[PDB]
Amino acid sequence: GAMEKRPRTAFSSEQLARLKREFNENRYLTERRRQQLSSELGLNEAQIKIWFQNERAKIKKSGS
Repeated sequence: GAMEKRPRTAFSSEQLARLKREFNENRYLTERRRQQLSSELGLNEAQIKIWFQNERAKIKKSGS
């Protein structure tokens, strides 16, 4: 069943582990950079763009 009562990312702990280390250093990406992560964890550009779009939108504090 494709229905769920909580938001949930269709990704692995092995695969979010290296994604966390690029999100912590820059909050965005460029076309030239998308293709590096896409070759190094085997995802499409659509999936990477969206992942970096919505990780911003969960984290509303960054100023102290």
